[PDB]
This record gives sequence, C-alpha cells and structure tokens, in this order.
Amino acid sequence: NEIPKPVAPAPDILRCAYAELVVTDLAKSRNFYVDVLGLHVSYEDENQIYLRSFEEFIHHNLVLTKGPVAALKAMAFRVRTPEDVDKAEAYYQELGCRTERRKDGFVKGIGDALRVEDPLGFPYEFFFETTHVERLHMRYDLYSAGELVRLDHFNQVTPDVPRGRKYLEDLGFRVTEDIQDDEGTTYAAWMHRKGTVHDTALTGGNGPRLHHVAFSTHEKHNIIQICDKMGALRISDRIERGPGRHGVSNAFYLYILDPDNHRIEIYTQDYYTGDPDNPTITWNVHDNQRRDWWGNPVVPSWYTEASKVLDLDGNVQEIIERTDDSELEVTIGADGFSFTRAGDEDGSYHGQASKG
Amino acid sequence: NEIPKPVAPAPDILRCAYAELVVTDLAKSRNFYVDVLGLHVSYEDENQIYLRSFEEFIHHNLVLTKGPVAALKAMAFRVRTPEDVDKAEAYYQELGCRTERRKDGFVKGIGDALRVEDPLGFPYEFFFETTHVERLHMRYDLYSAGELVRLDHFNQVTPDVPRGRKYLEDLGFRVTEDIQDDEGTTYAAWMHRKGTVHDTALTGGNGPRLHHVAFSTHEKHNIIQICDKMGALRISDRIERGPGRHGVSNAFYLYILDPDNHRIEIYTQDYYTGDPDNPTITWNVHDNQRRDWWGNPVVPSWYTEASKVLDLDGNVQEIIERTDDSELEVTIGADGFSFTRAGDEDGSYHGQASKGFKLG
Amino acid sequence: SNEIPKPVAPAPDILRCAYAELVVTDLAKSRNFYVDVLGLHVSYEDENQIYLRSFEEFIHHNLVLTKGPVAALKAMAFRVRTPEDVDKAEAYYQELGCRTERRKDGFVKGIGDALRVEDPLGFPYEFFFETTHVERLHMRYDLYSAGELVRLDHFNQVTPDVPRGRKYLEDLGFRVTEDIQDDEGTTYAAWMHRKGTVHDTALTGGNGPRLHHVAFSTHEKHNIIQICDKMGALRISDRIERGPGRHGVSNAFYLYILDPDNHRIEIYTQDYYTGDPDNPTITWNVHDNQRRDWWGNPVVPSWYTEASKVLDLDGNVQEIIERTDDSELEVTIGADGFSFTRAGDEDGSYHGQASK
Amino acid sequence: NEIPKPVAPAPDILRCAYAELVVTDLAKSRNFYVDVLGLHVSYEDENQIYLRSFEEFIHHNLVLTKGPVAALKAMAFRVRTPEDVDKAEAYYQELGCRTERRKDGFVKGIGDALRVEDPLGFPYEFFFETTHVERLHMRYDLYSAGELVRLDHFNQVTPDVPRGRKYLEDLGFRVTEDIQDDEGTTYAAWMHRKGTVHDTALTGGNGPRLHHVAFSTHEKHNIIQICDKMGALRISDRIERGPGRHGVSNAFYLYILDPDNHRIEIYTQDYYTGDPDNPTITWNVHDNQRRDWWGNPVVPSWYTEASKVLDLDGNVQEIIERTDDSELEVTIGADGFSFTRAGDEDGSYHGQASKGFKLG
Ligand SMILES: O=C(O)Cc1ccc(O)c(O)c1
Ligand SMILES: [Ca+2]
Ligand SMILES: [Cl-]
Ligand SMILES: [Cl-]
Ligand SMILES: [Cl-]
Ligand SMILES: [Fe+2]
Ligand SMILES: [Fe+2]
Ligand SMILES: [Fe+2]
Ligand SMILES: [Fe+2]
Repeated sequence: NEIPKPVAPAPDILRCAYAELVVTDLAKSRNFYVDVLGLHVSYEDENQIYLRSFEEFIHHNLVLTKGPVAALKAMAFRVRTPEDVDKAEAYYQELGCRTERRKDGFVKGIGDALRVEDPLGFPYEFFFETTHVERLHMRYDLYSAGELVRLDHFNQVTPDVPRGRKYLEDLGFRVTEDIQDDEGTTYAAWMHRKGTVHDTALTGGNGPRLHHVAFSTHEKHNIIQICDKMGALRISDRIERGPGRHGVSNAFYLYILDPDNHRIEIYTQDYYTGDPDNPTITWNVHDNQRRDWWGNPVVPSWYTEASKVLDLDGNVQEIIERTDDSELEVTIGADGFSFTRAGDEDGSYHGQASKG
Repeated sequence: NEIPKPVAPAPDILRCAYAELVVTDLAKSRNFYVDVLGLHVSYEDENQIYLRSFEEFIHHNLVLTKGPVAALKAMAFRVRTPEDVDKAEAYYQELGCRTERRKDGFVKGIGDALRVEDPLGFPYEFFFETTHVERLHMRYDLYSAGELVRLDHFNQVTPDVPRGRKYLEDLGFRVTEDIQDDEGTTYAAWMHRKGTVHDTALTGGNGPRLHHVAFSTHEKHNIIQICDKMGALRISDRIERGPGRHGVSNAFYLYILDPDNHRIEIYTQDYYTGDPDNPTITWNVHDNQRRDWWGNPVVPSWYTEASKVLDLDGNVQEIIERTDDSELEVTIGADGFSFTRAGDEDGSYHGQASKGFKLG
Repeated sequence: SNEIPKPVAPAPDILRCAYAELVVTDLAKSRNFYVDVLGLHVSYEDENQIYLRSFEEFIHHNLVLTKGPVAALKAMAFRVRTPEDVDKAEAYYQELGCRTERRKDGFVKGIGDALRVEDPLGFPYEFFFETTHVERLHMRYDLYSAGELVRLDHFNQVTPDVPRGRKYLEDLGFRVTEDIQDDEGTTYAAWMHRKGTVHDTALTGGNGPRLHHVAFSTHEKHNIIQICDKMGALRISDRIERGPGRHGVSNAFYLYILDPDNHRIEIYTQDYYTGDPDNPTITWNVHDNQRRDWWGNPVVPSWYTEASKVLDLDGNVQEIIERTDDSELEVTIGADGFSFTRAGDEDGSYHGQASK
Repeated sequence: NEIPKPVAPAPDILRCAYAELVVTDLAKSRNFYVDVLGLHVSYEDENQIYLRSFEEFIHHNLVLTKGPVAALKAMAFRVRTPEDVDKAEAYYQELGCRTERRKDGFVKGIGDALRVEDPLGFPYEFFFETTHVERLHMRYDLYSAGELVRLDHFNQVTPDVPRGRKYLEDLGFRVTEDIQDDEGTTYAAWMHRKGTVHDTALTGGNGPRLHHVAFSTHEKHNIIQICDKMGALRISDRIERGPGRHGVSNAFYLYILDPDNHRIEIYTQDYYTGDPDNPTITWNVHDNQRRDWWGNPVVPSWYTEASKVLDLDGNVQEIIERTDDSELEVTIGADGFSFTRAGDEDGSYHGQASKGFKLG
C-alpha cells in the first residue's frame, strides 16, 4: 500500500557515500577488496576494514565489518548540511520508521549520523560530518591498471517497484530510466541525486535484499583489466556477468562476487542527469538490448541471488515475496521471450536466453 | 571595488549550457566544428549554426552566429526553474547591471531568457526553457573516434581574480582549485555548480575576454584522435597547446583554435566536486606541474590571446588592463621562476620555460 | 598411412596471409556490412565484386566479395616472398598430387601471377607475389573510424584431423605457436604462423573443409568495444555471435560477428611476438575453462558447429568429411563434458553444462 | 670511406634483443627501471641487474652493469641459428673489425656470443643461445598501468647517415622511413629485420653515441600513465619529450631520461613492414609533422644529447663530428625553418620552434 508523502521536508541528499558490509572472514575479504581490487585502506583493526576509492576525500566508501552473517548493515547517503540530518530524522519518524541517531557516528570517520529502517526494510544512514582524508586522485604512483575511482551507486531488490519508486521520489530521487512491459508491470527503476544515472536503483524481486554496490573506473580498459587479473589469479569463476555495455544507463560494466557472494559492479561512462527535466527512458522488459546492449544473455543467478540486509539491531530482515511478474521468467524462463528488433521474429528468443 | 552581495536571492544555476560565438565566415566555421570536430547540427541557416554534443538533450551547446567581428556574444547557464530567470533579473539589477529580457529567447531553441552585462563586463545568459532534441548518447552508429560528448565549461580572462571570485561565490559557484603565490596574488580560480571541477573559471589577464569553451570526451584516446586527425588534415598549426594532463583539475586536455582564433579545449576525467565542503586546492604559481602535470611548457599565446566579448548592443567591450602580476612573467618571463620540487634547484627554471625553451 | 608426405620440392617462402575471396549472395547487403558497418576501405568495385582493404594495408586488398549463387570461401590467399615462389608453390602442390590452376594475370583484380590449388585438406589456397600497390591509409586519421580495422591478421580452418593438417602446414613452413590437447592424446585445435604473430592460419577440429573465420585486427581494445556498441545502435546485436573477450590461446582481445551470409569475422588485437625460431609452444588442456575465453565465459555451441562452405577450383562446394576424433564441444559443454577453472578443483568446475 | 659488402654471407638477424648499459649507481638505476618503469627482474647481484619486458621469453632485454662511466656497452641482436654467430664472426673479420668470441657468453643467460666494434664504432653483439624464462604475457596479476611489453628498437647517433645505412642494408636491414632535404642531405633513417618499422635507426650527429633504447606498451594510455606516474613522483623533469604521435613510424611515443641520462623511449602502434617491397617513406626535414605529427616542437636536447658508447676494452669510443647539415639548425635554430603545409607561409616557423618557443 502506498507510502505517504510526509508534511516534514525531505533532507537534501547529495549522493551515495558508503556501504557497511558484514563479512565472515576479514582476511579473505581484505584480499579481495585490497589485493585483487586495489581499494585504499583508510583505517583497519581486527574487526573492521575502512576502504576508499582513488578520488575520494571523505573517510571511506566501504566498511567491512566482521560478523556472523554476511549482509548489508547500512547504505549511507551524505546530506548537504548538519541540519539535513535533523530533517532526515523528522521525515522518517513521520513515516513511522524506526530510527537511531548517534552524534559521534556508527563507524569511524563519520560524525553525527541517523540510521533508519526504511519503508522498504533497508538500513539507510544519513550523515553530514565526516573526517577528511588524503584525496588520492593524482597519486599515479599508486594507480592500478584496474583502479576503482569513485563509489557510484547501490542497487536494491524489492518486491513492489512502483511503491518504492514513489517513496524515493518524495525523498528527492528522480527516476532516470526504468523497465516496464505492456501489461502495466514495472521490473526496475533507476534514480538519482548527484548528476549521474543513479545513486540507488530498485530491481523487482523478493526483498529487502542488496543487489550490488557499484564502483567506477576512468576507462573501459580498466574494467577489462579486472577480468584479465581474475583470469591470472585463476578466480574467473568469481566473474558473474560481463563485461558489457548496459542498455539502461549506457555504462560499460562488470559484475563480480566477493568472498561472501556480495555482488560488486564495476561501472563507467554513463551520462549527465542534473537537469530537472532530464528525459526519462523506459525500456520494454522483452528488449534483449536493455540490460546488455550487445544482447549477451543475463545469467539466472543475476536475477535470483542477492545479499541479506540487517535491521538496526543487526538481525536479518525477513524477505517478502514478489507477486508481480518475474523479469527472469518473462525473458529467459521456459515461457520467456525477448527480441532484438521490436516486431521482428528474426533475432527473437522463445523459452531461452540469447546466443544459443 | 568589491562587488556587494545582493539582498535578492541568487538564481539557482544548474550548469553551463551553451555559448554563442560570433564568427566571420560561417562555412569555414561549420567546417571546423562539424567536419573536423564532429559536433551535431540541431539547426542551421545562412546566418547561424546550432550545434550539440553527443549526450546533450537541450537544443544546443554552441551557436555560431555570422557577424562582422568575431567575439563571444553570450555565455549561457541553465537555471533550475522558470522562476530562477526572474531571480537572475532581480539579482543583476540589484548589482546595477544592464539586463535584457526576451520571453521567446535570443536564439532558436531557447525560450524565456535573460541576458546581462555582468559586473566583470561579460555577457551572461540565464534561461530555463529549451526545446528538447534527440539525445544521441547511444547513437554509436554516429560516434566519431574523437567524439565530443558534453559541454564542460567556460574560461574567462579578467584583470582582478579575487573581485570576480567573490561575485561568483555569492552567485553560488564554489571554488574548487586556484593558483596563488606567497605574495598575496591570485592568478586563476575554478568554480562549479554542477558536480565537476568547474562550469566557469577566471584566468588573470586583460579583460573581459573569453579564454575558451571546453568540451569533454569519454576517454583520453578520443583527445589523441583529435590531434591525429588535425595532423592528417594538415592543420596541426591549429593545435595550440597539449595534449597533456592538467595539475589543476587533473583532466586530460587539448587546446585548439577555430577559424576566428576562438580557443576550444577538449577535456576528460576530472573529479567529483558536489559535496559542499569539497576540499579547495591551491597551487603555487611557480609549481611547474600546476598547469601541465608532466611539466611541459605553457606557450605564451595561451596567456596572452583570448576572444573579444560583446555587450548587449553587440559592440565589443573595452579591455581593462591587469595590474596584478602576470602568470606568464612570473613563471616563464625574463625574471620568471618555476620548480619541479619545492625547494630544489635541480629541475628548476630561471628566466625561461621548461624543457629547453624560451619565449619567442 | 594417409599422411601428406613432404615433397622433395622446396616449399614456397610464405610471408603472411594476404586476402580472402568470399562468395556472397547479395552484394549490396554485404557492402553495407563490410563498408558501412565495419568501415573497410574500397580498392575497387563494380556490379559483381567489391575489393576492400584495412587501414594499414598497401597491397591492393585484404577481402574480395564476389557475387555468386552459394555463399562460400572461394580462396584464402597468402603472399609469397618472390615471383619465383609462385613457381615453387606450383611444383610443391603438383608433387602432393593436388589440382592446381595458374593464371599469369591473376584471378582477381590487383593480383598478378597467381596459383590456386585444391590443397590436401580440400581448401582453396592462393599463392601470389605481384600485387598493385595502393595508398597506405595508416596515417589517414581523417578517415579513421572508432572501430577501425587496421590489418588482416589470420584465417581459421575447420578440418577433421588436426595432426594430419598440422604436419602438412609445418612442412610448408608454418610453425605451431599454441594448441589444445587432452591427456588421452587428442588434438582439438592448433595455431600456426609465418609472420611474427600468433598465427596466419589455424586448424579447428571439426567436419571439413569449412572456413571457420577471417580475422582483422584493431589498434586497441576500445575499437572492438565500439564495433559491439555500433551493432547495438544498428539493432543488429543478434549478429554478435561470441564475445567480446580475452582469449586464453593467443592472449588477444576478440569478438566474433556474422556477415549477411553467416561468414564469421573475428576482430582481434594484442597478441605477442613469435618470430624467434624457438618461440615456446603453449599447450592447453581441452577441459581448461580459461583456454578459449580467459575470463571463463562460455563458448556458444554455434561457434563449434557452424562454419562456411569452401569451393573447389570449378566453384563447386567441397564435400565435407566428418571428424572421427573426439569433439571439443562434446567433451567440454555436452551432456558428458566438463571444464574446470582450477585443475583438480570441483569448485568452479562445470559438468554436463557450460560455465556461468 | 664507403664500407664494402663482404663476400662472406651476412648473419641472419632476427631482431634487436637486449642492451647492456653501464650505470654509475646500481640502486638508483634499479629504482628507475624496476620501481618506476616496472621491468621484471631475471637476475640481480651487487654488480648487475638483468631485466625483461612483460612478453619476453629470452633471459633479458636490458642488463644494467655497474661501472665508472655510464655508457652503452653492447647492443645485442639475436640471430636465427647457432651457425649465424660463426657467420657474424666471418662477416666482421672480412670488414676488418675487432671481434671477440665467448662460447659461454658475456652476460648471464646468453650462451655463445660475438661482440664486435662495428664500422661505425658501435659495440654490437650477436648470439643465438639464451636461457628461456617464464613468459609473463598473461600475468595480469603483475601488470602495471604503464606496463612495458616488448623491447622494440635501438637508435644510434652517427655522423654520416648514408655510409651507415649502406652497411646496415648489406647486413640485411631494410630501410622503412627516412628524413632528407631537397639538396640531397640525409638526416635520419629507420631500418628493420623483424616486421616492425625498425630494430635500429640512425640519427645524424656526432658519434658513435647511443640515442635511445625503446620499449613498447600495448596501448596509448599506458604511455600516458608513465607520464602521470612521473608527475606523482615529482620527477617530471626527467620527461624529456612527449608524449606525442610520431610522423615517421606513426607510433605513439614518449622520451624519458634514466639516472645516468640514458634516454628511454616508450613506443606503441607502428605498422607491419615484413613484405619485401614494403613502401619506403621519405620525409622532408622542414616538415614540422615528421617527428611529432601534431607539430609539437622537438626539444633541442633531443638533437644534442646522447650516451657514450664503449669499445671492447670498456673504454669510451672517440666521437667523430658530423659535417653534413644539422637537423636542429635547419629546423629550429635562428636560421632554421619548418612548415605545416609545404609551400605555405601560414603555419610556418622561421628562426624558432613551433607553437611559440625559441631555443633556450
Ligand atoms: O576460441 C578461442 O577463444 C581460442 C582462440 C584464440 C585465438 C583466435 O584467433 C581464435 O579464433 C580462437
Ligand atoms: Ca613570491
Ligand atoms: Cl543490467
Ligand atoms: Cl592549464
Ligand atoms: Cl622523432
Ligand atoms: Fe548497477
Ligand atoms: Fe579549461
Ligand atoms: Fe581467430
Ligand atoms: Fe625511437
């Protein structure tokens, strides 16, 4: 049922800022994120690793926290002013959501912060205050052939996309692209605060689950190098999907799996969305160029697998089942369909994925 | 001489949107911007060419207007709402500036628009309404090896950088980087509204003049290809400076000259500046990696040459001489100095440019 | 045995692969693919043929498209070092008992004295020295496409008995650089060279003679990406067969696409130097899931089963001989096949299924 | 003083294979070649460092030998068979050159080898036997953003280019490109054995001196990264020239200087030359696109500075002065000139370099 628009003003959200991920083996996770992927350590101890991308000046973009059950603990957005943390708290209380505020932060390098169990069951954090660190954007002495340069977005699995979309729109996120069919079903939506295609996105599925966290590279060859490195390390089985060109977003991309199966996307070269009348793009779910522009098939695991999320007590959120049609089933399942050219039988696929 | 902060609220500016350049030979200019550089035509007739970048959805990023004297006619910024055009009007009127309002626009594909003679003598346009066109961002069947994908920024030559900087800060532009010395002189500042290093910038010098308009590419090889193509067309004399890596902005770059000597920068891969406490970077004017990170010398024309700007009547604005120290003189001139490593004489340059060159 | 005995006559000194003549059924449709989509440069054309070359070529052409009733390879041509090498080629193939045809004025425009042969594997080979030089476009950056094809790199031939063909090609002066074998002693594929790259031709085990593909190179990996992107924009992504990827064998970045008659074209870049005579030969195990695609992406079955007909010297289709040796498709992705990411490790292995 | 063609057959040369450079401080040289540039160690001790590129399978491409005077000690070419070492010995003996044969090599990982003081005063080595090592071409776990993938070529400074060219042609090198003027002077020539633009090249100047050793990258961005890294390390003063696109060779390039001022070129994407009638390309010396296609000026040090070379006793070879015209002088000197378009004054430079600089 619809989530009401509060009377209270929404906080001014700048961008996605960091994710806190619970991991089971801190050493194995460090090897993946630091040794394989080259993220930069801002702080570490025996319980947590704080990591940042090459161009970041805030304390971190990723916190790995040792715990018993691998899951998303918080997806954090930075707000414009300290007063926006107050606005966030008032807004979510009006929404009837559980909130927790700590003046000294939940993780190192973040000050006054509000965590909330949002209407879709996700742990959101809003903060302004953060400890500045050395911005490594010109440290070409450190630069990796696969260098991850920015945190770009999150992607959330939720059972009712329109319900979630309206809520995020009220919160100030503008939809840039979406996937629908001719029967009124929405399968996915992308929405932004900062001037890129998205800061978060909704993928229709059983939820709440975290689909992925995405980092940017400068160039397409940097993504290719990550694949090449993973072949050399003989861990190509942890490449899930890609590399490719997205239809939706137009970005070059790759999806890989961390030691706890948390999915990480590598992403580059989407477009500017900062104008308020930025044209919304709607794709048909049966268009075989919507996810991979080259028509490469989307592996079923990409649709079915995603990370658990925690509530404010650190317990796993119960999963609610999607009743709307499944993107997997309608495109690549036994009764699925996709096309290369709308209305052309040639280059269409019935009851199977593209390319054989 | 300080420009006061108006009581009237500043318009909410989104980004640089387009420039209108007066050109003397429309066909020669079209050859440069369309045939050489690959910009996309939104409209053209005997008097004007309207051009846009690969990823743009507003009507245009560049208007070429035939006229007797080559000059910048307007640098245009898009504002967030129609109401912001009224705000801009009230703001500049409070500053004591001349303003002109046209409900149906000054150029095709722009609606209600305000043009102003700003306090630094520059013709700024503010608008919201614009005719949307086909966004070509996935038209890879059109994509050039040198494709210009966005309009990124303007750069303005002005004699008193602190005076201009304060005015633009009150307008909502935050300074991301600057160049100063230890004697209190500011030589240049970069300032933004959209989340990149800048939408405009001030370069110290006699002004008002337009230093350049900058377009972005996706990747560094795209900029390399523009150079390569200019060599194949045997117009390498129109490559002024570059390609290089900037210190300030960290962008890969190239400067080229159009048929009327309007300078165009091609630019890629600067960083995100959208957070309100984005760290402001100050480089010393004597640091030889500040403009070109690799230490390549900055050709003197880059410091001395820039385009005329017009007032609202279309007449050239009179030039006011800079009295602050000259970046050229203090770095590559007779009594100039630059260093590679602060405090190291090794890799320093005295009275000449880096890499074995002197001023011609 | 059915070995191809080494002639006493000296082998012609072969420089490199030089051009292919492909018979096509609709010349205008083929022109649109090779010129408009792929950007090859016209060296001559009329109502029956189109002659095309790559960006860095100075000989007359790398590809001749000839209108005919049945799409097929008509000749795969190698340039020899001197005019006398055409004589050597004729004596060599005559000793092998092969049908030969010598045209002192060439078979196609821009080639002079030329010998065509029905080789012992049933392939139409041409050997020539004389060719009309044309403008080398290597610095014509005013013409350069975002997907520019810069050189002709190699051919790949489907033949039933790889060792038989390999020894024949070795006698002809081709050195094997890489191959794929199993522990039981079966050879599935071999790559072999004259010029200093991984190959000028290659043998893929299968029913033959059939032409598997013709390969062109690009300068950089982004040029191959652009070809894919362009094909998506033209809504012909169904003509992208496999890739883009990193090869295991050759280490080259690659893509396979299909022309209007289903002739397969590979785009290829950045293999390694093989010109030293003791260049180390690399043998991969057939069950290694990084041998073909280094990133472990699956090889679609059509890549193993589909290939172009070849013609005899009368222009008739050559009869096909079925492979009796084990099938690479069957032993890797068929019902009883398997592959591994790490030898000996069931984690990352695939059984009776392809990867991913 | 022409060098006659021997009756004895030339050795069959495959390619350039390695250079032995004498360096004065082994640790500082190691920092440059291993830490800055990322070359791979095949062997090292207190006296020498043996280095190879990413795709090499022979033992090394570069030997750094500690010694009192920095210099080229040997430029080594691999020959096709063991018997070609005997052919090289007979060939150079017929030429009247000093030869030294060591059945177990001069440096580690090379077997039977011949070193000669060649007719141009250069120390050449010919060998077949070399210890194979792990070919790192797919070791993407090691791959750096600036990875050097192959040894491509040498470049030699010699006073009489036609005299040297003839000698190298008799040895089997074929000329691919050269630079001449209308009055019949030759300034430079490029020549090959393997199917690239060159394995060695001759630059007119006082000699024998070693101009540079060149390594390849996969892509242009790899060269850009080397520049970026040198800026981050605050050693941009060791970037001599570039990055650029060459006219001659069409390769993307960069020139940097090691701790002893030995010049290293980074290079990529030249073209195939393996056909025996490969078209030769001759450029006019006044063509400002011949060296840098984009017309960027050639720094005077590029023309004047080069490394000493040693004789077989390890003593520095005496230098012979060039008497033919100087490329520096005829192009960028006070009486030089260059053009963008032949015959066009627009885009031409007289008495100075392109882009607005004169000689420092
Ligand atoms: O199938 C693969 O991926 C192996 C491979 C390597 C080199 C090639 O040129 C080719 O066509 C196939
Ligand atoms: Ca001072
Ligand atoms: Cl997707
Ligand atoms: Cl600059
Ligand atoms: Cl040069
Ligand atoms: Fe994503
Ligand atoms: Fe700029
Ligand atoms: Fe191939
Ligand atoms: Fe060189």
